[PDB]
Amino acid sequence: MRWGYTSVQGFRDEMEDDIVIRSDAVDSFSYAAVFDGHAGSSSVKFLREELYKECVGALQAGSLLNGGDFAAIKEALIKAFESVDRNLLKWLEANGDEEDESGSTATVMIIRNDVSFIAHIGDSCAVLSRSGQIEELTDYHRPYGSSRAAIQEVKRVKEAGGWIVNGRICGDIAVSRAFGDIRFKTKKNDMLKKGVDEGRWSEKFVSRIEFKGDMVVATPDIFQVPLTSDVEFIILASDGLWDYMKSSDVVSYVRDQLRKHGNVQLACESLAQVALDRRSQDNISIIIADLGRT
Amino acid sequence: MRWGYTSVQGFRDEMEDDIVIRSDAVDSFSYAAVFDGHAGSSSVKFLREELYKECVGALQAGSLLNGGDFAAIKEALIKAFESVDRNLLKWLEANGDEEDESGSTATVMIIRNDVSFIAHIGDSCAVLSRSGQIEELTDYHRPYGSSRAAIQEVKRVKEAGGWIVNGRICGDIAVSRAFGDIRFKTKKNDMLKKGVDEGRWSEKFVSRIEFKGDMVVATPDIFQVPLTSDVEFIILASDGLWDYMKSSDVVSYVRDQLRKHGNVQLACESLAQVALDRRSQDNISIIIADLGRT
Ligand SMILES: [Mn+2]
Ligand SMILES: [Mn+2]
Ligand SMILES: [Mn+2]
Ligand SMILES: [Mn+2]
Repeated sequence: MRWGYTSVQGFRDEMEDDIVIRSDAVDSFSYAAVFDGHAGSSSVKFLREELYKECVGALQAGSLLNGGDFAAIKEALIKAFESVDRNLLKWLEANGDEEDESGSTATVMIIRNDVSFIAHIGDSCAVLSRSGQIEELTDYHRPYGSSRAAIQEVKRVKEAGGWIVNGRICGDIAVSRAFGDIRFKTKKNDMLKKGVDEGRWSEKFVSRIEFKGDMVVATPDIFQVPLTSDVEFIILASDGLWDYMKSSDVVSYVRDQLRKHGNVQLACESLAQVALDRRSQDNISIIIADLGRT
Repeated sequence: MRWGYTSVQGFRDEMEDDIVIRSDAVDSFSYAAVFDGHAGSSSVKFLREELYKECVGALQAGSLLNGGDFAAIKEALIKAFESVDRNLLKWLEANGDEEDESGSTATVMIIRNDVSFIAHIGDSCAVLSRSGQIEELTDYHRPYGSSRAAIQEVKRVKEAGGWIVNGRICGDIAVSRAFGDIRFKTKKNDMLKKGVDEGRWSEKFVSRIEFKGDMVVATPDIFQVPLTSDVEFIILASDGLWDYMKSSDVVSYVRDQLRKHGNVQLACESLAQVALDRRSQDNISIIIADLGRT
């Protein structure tokens, strides 16, 4: 397979997306990741190296990619995400500037040759084309909406003692899973107190709050995707694409580009420009795995 | 570019070679290494991630992040090797210890876009083909031979107070640069005492020895090679290949393989078989970078 990738600032005043594509030829695997940072870049910077190291370390301990055990691979990937977040929060606490209020979502794909695994938190999305037809692979982690996934996130956020207004946890964050975001995790009580001093809430209001767990978590959903001959390409992208283009349209567009010139990098660059043409207001990051089939 | 690799035990009763190939598509960077361990695998095991981590770190530190002059890259690679060795020596002592007399040679290729760097200690070898002709990229670090490099190694080993018998420092080690080998570095006076206790040499003989520096060092030679279109492929391999096949024959063989079927992995596998056919008695490891020219 071949990679196409692009990651551009677009119309935003800062670039907080990043992409990683790394391969181990000896162990026949690749790692691709889209990170969509928010409220600064410190979390993305941390992830850009730390997350690969931890995921690969976890998969190599016991040769998990080789022995075909999904449950074991899922366990390892979740543990890796959670470990990285714990270390990120420590880093944020020790290098804090507070607010360093940064965080990042993450959509990761590991491929080893016939199978791929997706590990996902947040609001980027991964999809594939199977015999011309789109299949969406990930679910958004949003504290609103009508999907089963949405209902479950709202349930979790509320059980943690959080509240939601206008689709935002504590009227603040509109994604319910992410790396970083320490004020919704280990520093949530300080958050409340800061809110009182700032005039967001009343002392009376915050005195009534009881937290039982983190409102935002870094625990990923893991998906197994066998790379059967009918799987033509896979796209990982940030919401700078998906918020501005229907996913079926994205897949059809990439299909057409590849038919036109067979060049996945060119296809990827063209797609990003189409997002901008459709007035995308966000950073845009896109990774396409062209599997050289159809 | 495409990678071919093979790493086989051959007729040895243990496998002490290893290979690493890691690529980063977004930064157009890759790292490839051949390690030939001796007297155990502990040094190779350490180097497998530790040398990579240190080299990648170094080449992204400070200004190097934007390229850098050759002198600065050379200094960074040398310091990285030397740092890794210091940490390896500490390690060998703190873990599992004695007699851990392990060590390892290392030949590393880093590709940063259109330029390659070779960083080398020991007696693996790297070569390239330019328009069908061989160019050797590395010198053997052996305390024997007639080459200029050989003369230099012998001179350094003697200045440090070492002596050489039958191609071997203190009748023991047959390479003059390597990772690990603590008994030729920080524990050399203890080596002498040990030799006395074990009957290897007299107390009188050792009393006259005065060490001024390490006999074996981890300081690499660094070479820069522009990756122009006439550079067809680059081969890194352990001496299990080179001791049994002329280097010009290796290059011709690989050229003929690629011309015939265009498959670098098959070329690599076939080459290793030729080494076995030529009565190689050692572990054999080979990495071929096929740069994809006509
Ligand atoms: Mn963002
Ligand atoms: Mn975004
Ligand atoms: Mn060996
Ligand atoms: Mn050898």
